[PDB]
Order: sequence, then structure tokens, then C-alpha cells
Amino acid sequence: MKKVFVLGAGTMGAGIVQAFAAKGCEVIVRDIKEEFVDRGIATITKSLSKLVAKEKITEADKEEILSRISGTTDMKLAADCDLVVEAAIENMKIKKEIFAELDGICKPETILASNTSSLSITEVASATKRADKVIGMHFFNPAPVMKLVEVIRGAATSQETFDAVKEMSESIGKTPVEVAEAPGFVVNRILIPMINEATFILQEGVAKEEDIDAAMKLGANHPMGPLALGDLIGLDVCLAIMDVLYNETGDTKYRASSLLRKYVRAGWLGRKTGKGFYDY
Amino acid sequence: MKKVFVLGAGTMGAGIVQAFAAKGCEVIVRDIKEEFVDRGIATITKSLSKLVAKEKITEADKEEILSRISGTTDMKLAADCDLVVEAAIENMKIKKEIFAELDGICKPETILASNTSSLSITEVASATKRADKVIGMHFFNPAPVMKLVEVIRGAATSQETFDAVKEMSESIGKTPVEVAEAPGFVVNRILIPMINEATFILQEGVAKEEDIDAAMKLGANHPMGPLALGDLIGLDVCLAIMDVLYNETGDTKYRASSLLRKYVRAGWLGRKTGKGFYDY
Repeated sequence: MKKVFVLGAGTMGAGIVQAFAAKGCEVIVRDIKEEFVDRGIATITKSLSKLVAKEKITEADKEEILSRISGTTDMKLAADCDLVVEAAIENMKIKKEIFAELDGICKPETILASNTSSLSITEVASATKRADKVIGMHFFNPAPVMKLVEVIRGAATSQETFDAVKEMSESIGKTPVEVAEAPGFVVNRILIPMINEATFILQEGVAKEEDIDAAMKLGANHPMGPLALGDLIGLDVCLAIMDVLYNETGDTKYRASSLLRKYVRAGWLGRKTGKGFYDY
Repeated sequence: MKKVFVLGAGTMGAGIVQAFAAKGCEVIVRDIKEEFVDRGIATITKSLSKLVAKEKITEADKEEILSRISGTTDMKLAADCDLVVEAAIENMKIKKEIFAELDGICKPETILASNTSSLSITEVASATKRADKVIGMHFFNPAPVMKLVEVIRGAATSQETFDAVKEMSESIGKTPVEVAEAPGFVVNRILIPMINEATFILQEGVAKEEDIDAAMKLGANHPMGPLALGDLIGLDVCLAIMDVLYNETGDTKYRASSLLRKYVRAGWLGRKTGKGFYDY
């Protein structure tokens, strides 16, 4: 593969763009308004020169990265990409429309991947005439740094598509891992209920915030506590995944705490709002 | 507090003794046969030899730490101590006997503490005439290394007993965390169901063992994968904790997977039997 189309210039999207571009790929990023497109190319530029500002790479690098990246608000520029990675809104009806469009636009070889945290690759695939070519390719924030890629096979995803996405992952310096589509895949299915369990502990008067977090840091050697991790992931993203696990499985085991819900309702979403489990 | 009595010379009591003694407390460890007491001291000694080789302590420190440690079989030797920490077996009728004895034996001032991971402190405290000075002091293996202590207040634990146990934890360079007694406290309540989640994922054909573990290390920056981690903790201990959580809560959220329960029945308990989720 040489060329990649990335939908969404949000923070995941922008990270995905940088992860591909930084490793020699051509990347066209597409969003709904060029203010959005511009914001992302900015995010990356910032990102890169923070790196130059630690000798990690050079300006010759920084510039050759950025030359690999174009922006657009027009879906039609996906036509010739060898890969598409969709990092757009976590909404199935929309995703289905997006993928139906890419299917009409892209050359028959283009592989269409979602970065969806939660949602059905299979169902998305079914909106297309190339189910064998649709797959999940799931990165973790910040995508330039986190080395894991979950490669999620839908029911109809072929051995060849899997192999290609697996190879692509390797060539951009990540470690791919095979997942048969199921709710939450592997990482979030394990990780998010951990955070939710911390909010039950808090709700129930068992321990206060800083104690809960020190407990997992010093008691299990976790790099962050679950409440802080929450604030980093975004509490709305946390909530949404718990609601998807619960809804998919029908299993109350995955019920989100009322407390997590209250916080999301209050707009105390974490770092990005200045307030989550902690005041920032 | 300078004087600590530790019940039980298995590896948790031994590890604990070493923790108190490596920071200058005088410690008596007591067990039922003199041979057990001696395995415990031998353990601590091998542990302290490891530190000397790693140039972490000197021989002088080693001998110096051993010098504040006395073995015994005589429960009466607790009478004068400032703090008792019990690390005897996880059986309630016995704990109640043990704490009831210690109640008779000990000077009114002595705090009585249990390292129990899954029995009720409140329930043990009720077997004494001293509930206000009963408390959980929960270490993590290896006790000499793991900086966290969960300090578990039973319903009657005085603020004073709590404050004393906080200070003492801090004296030994550990970070205490206040926990109002509830099933699984903080750490195990989060950590064990995480492992159990991994087992369900495995059971359901979502991903293979190596992938589940690679995903958490690389996707979440966990120091080990959950299955490897279940093997290290012991699958029997994992199973048992999940059962406790489920039995205490009535909440089927905490139900162990059949597969975990099958591995326990096979004697595939982890590193300690040379086989759990992996072969060792």
C-alpha cells in the first residue's frame, strides 16, 4: 500500500493520519468543514515539532511528513487510496452511509477499515458490495505512540484482507493482533469495565478518588489509575462503550454506573473539558 | 508503634514480617509448628540474599534486619506488642477464634489487623471485645516490594485505630489507602474481574491467549497481560475471589467463567503448578 484516506480530523483521526504519514504513507484526510481539516493538520504539526524539539526527528523529517499529508472536505478523493480508515462519528446509520459511498467511489482493491471503538464491522460491511474487503483497524490514543492495532474481522472479512491489514500495521511500526468481532473487541471490553468498576467503588462510598487511583498504580503497577485514565479517554467515550457492551450482550454485567452517567450529563467529560473525575 | 506480631509464616506473613523489619520495627512471627516458623525465616533470608546480590542492600543491612526478627509458636508473645497482623488461613470460624484469643492475650492498646483478602473484618471484629481496634491491613505480594497497603475499616474501626494504621504504613514506606469494608476492597475488585473478562474472551473464541495478553500490554500499557497475570496470582485464587464477589453481592456481574472453573479443576493453577493459561 502507498496511499491512505482517513475520515475524521478529530483527535483519533489526526493521530491516525500522523501514524501513517510519519512512516512514509501518503495520506488524504477528510472532514466535514475545512476548519476541522485545518485544525487536525495543525494538531499534527504541533505534534511533530514537539518531537523535533526533542531531537526525535529533524525538520527535514517534520516537513517530509507534512508533505505526505493533504486535506479535503470531499469524500471523492478516496478514489485511489489503497486503504481507508474511518474515524468518524460512532453512529451506525451514518457509518453505513459513509461505507456505502466509499464502496462506489474507491477502486475495487481499496480496503475499507473502521477505527470504531465499539461497533459492528460486519453490519458496516453489509452496507457495501465488498464485505470481504471491510475490516476493523483499531488504534489507541495517542495513535502515533500506542503500538497496538486490533485487527477485527467481521463475519465476511477475507483471509487476504486480514493479511494485508496485518502487513500494513507492521510496516507502520505497530503490532497487529487478530480479533474475531465481538463487543468491545479485546482491549476496551477489558479496560472500560475496569474504569466503570472504579466509578461503582466511588459511588458506593468505598474509597475516595485519589485512593482508588493510587491503589491500582501501587497495588497492580498500573501506569495510571482508572479514574484518571477515564479522564484521559473521555468519560463520554467510556459511557458509550459500556452502553454498547450492555446493549450488544444484553448482560447487566456491563451496566454503566449512575455516577458515570451523571458526570457525562454534566459535561464533566475529563481533560478535554477541564473537568472529569478531576478538576484540570 | 515499634512492636509487631505476625501470625503465619507462609509466604504472605514472611513477606510482611520482612516489610516491617526492613524499616526498623521489632517483629515476632508466630506459627503452629517450629518447622513452619523456620521455613518463613529461611524465606526472608533467601529474599534478603537476593537484595544483597542485586546490590540493593548490604550484608550488614541483611543481618541487621534478621536481627529484629524472632520466631515462636507461643501466641502469648503477642501480649505486649503494638500491632498484630494476621496472615493465617482464610477461614472465618478460625479467624474468629484467633482474634478472640488475641483479645484475651493483648494489652488493651494493641491493634489487631488481618491481611484477609476476602473475609469480613467486621465479622472478625465481632468475635472480640475490641472491635474499635480491629482493622484490615492488606498487603500485596511481594509485601516487601509492593508499596500499597489497603487499610480496611470494619464498621466499628475507630478513627484512631485507622489513623494509627495509616501512620504505621507510612513508617514502613508504604502508601496506605482508606477503604470502607466492601467485597474485594479496591484492588482485587477491579483486577480480578479483569482477569475473569479475559477468560470469557478466550472462552468465546474472540482471540487467542498470546493476543489477549499482547493487547493489554500494548493497548493499555499494562505491565503484564491478564492471563499471564492470572497464572502468577494463581487461578484458584482468582476463582475464589470471583466466587466471593458473586456470593457477597448477589450480582451475577461477578460470575466466574466456566473455563476458569475448568482450569482450576484440572490443577492448572498457573506458575505454581507449572501450567495455567500457559505452560511453564
